[PDB]
Amino acid sequence: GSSGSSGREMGVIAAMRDGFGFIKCVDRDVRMFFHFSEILDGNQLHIADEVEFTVVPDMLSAQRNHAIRIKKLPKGTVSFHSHSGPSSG
Repeated sequence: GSSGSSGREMGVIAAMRDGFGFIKCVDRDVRMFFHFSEILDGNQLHIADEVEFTVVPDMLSAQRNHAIRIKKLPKGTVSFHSHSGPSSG
């Protein structure tokens, strides 16, 4: 409760590689490379798990956007129609 942080985006996990993963935004068609350090929020993410992050273009690197303090959102808050890709493999 020190600084005010507004403007958070939600997305579904597209990958959880051993060490990292991806978060497909509902509005954007690109993943958001994240680290297994912001998930400290408390929640074992999983394939297709809604999450909330502030994200920022940074100040020093004046570039790249990373998701900080990753908090898994409950079922109900997020929701959006998505397509499926039926094809073994």
